[PDB]
Amino acid sequence: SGPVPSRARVYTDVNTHRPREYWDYESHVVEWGNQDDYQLVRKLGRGKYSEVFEAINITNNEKVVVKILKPVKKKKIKREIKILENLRGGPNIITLADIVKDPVSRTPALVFEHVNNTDFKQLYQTLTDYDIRFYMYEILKALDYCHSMGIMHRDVKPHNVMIDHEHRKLRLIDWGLAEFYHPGQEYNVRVASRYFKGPELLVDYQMYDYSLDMWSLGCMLASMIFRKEPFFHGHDNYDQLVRIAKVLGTEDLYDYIDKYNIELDPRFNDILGRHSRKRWERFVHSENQHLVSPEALDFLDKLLRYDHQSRLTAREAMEHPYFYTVVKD
Ligand SMILES: O=C(O)[C@@H]1O[C@@H](O[C@H]2[C@H](O)[C@@H](NS(=O)(=O)O)[C@@H](O[C@H]3[C@H](O)[C@@H](OS(=O)(=O)O)[C@H](O[C@H]4[C@H](O)[C@@H](NS(=O)(=O)O)[C@@H](O[C@H]5[C@H](O)[C@@H](OS(=O)(=O)O)[C@H](O)O[C@H]5C(=O)O)O[C@@H]4COS(=O)(=O)O)O[C@H]3C(=O)O)O[C@@H]2COS(=O)(=O)O)[C@H](OS(=O)(=O)O)[C@@H](O)[C@@H]1O
Ligand SMILES: O=C(O)c1cccnc1
Repeated sequence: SGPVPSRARVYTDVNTHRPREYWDYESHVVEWGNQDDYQLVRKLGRGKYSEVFEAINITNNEKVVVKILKPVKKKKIKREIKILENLRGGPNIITLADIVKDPVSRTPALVFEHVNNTDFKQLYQTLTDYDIRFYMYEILKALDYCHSMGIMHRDVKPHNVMIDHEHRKLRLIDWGLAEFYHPGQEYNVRVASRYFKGPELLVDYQMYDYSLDMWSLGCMLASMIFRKEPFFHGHDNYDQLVRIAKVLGTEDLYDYIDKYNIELDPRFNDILGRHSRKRWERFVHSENQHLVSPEALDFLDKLLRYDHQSRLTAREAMEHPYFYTVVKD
């Protein structure tokens, strides 16, 4: 009767072995810093849930970024704080330096280590082959770390990667959609940005895991090596699945639906069509061919798979031959 369950194949039980305090973010007691330490310099942007400012720590003259959380569903604030505290110090994870109560909004303001207000979307269509491999490896360090800590990011996309290209440093940011992975839990499918949403989300399969982030990463990789922004260019969440099926084929999609006993939304019957998988060479052309190698195509092929259980994990991805040419350390 209805969809059958799924588990992560790695890091399945990390939260079950933790003290309740690790993952029970609703019970977390925020420790507050001194709002007087920070002076706002200029507004950088405004999300659905926050406003972000360049700021200065007056106590040491060091630049920081301040993210003032909007009203929001209040539970989501403690979730982001606890995740950021749990991950602090991990490889390529943005560092939460402080949490203060903003005097004007009267809401929490997260103070982050300074990063150059340059996100990966500004650079990722201009990198050399070597730099694509280098920065993909850096992103994978962050994803394996958070997955190993029981956390899925759920919003991997170029705007959530901050890059200091002069210093060859990268940080994975915006943990406001991240969640703790609990085996057998059903999650909200209204996560990730349209072009980066995994098939599990698009077919309304709720028992997903860390492997969602590996699909999103694959969408970023495909966009970079093929110079196609985005790779899967859906006009809405339904057409998004059709765009995927035009590349990966409908037979493997129906096999995925069949395996997890998913009831596909009947609105797909008139739009999905019948498609065969395309060989990845179809996307290679004179402008992108210097970014494509057998290793890049084999790696991408193992990320962009309908069945979330079949995708490479972050650690398996770091083992791939695509990264043999990247200098380690
Ligand atoms: O100039 C640019 O830089 C732009 O870059 C790319 O767009 C990025 C946005 O700039 C960025 N905005 S943010 O202010 O920095 O955060 C961010 O967009 C996300 C925002 O939340 C929002 O974008 S907005 O322009 O600020 O309005 C938009 O949110 C969508 C949700 O994704 C969508 N969720 S769903 O799962 O598809 O259903 C839905 O939310 C509705 C839903 O019912 C409920 O939300 S929930 O959280 O899923 O539960 C809730 O009820 O709210 C609903 C709602 O608000 O409508 O729709 C909203 C609204 O979207 S829309 O109607 O304006 O289309 O998209 C978010 C997102 O992550 O996409 O990030 C994007 C992407 O960054 S990137 O992938 O790195 O590029 C764009 O460039 S490109 O994508 O064309 O290549 C472009 O907009 C621009 O070029
Ligand atoms: O995590 C965030 O939302 C963030 C972190 C650093 C810079 N800007 C945003």
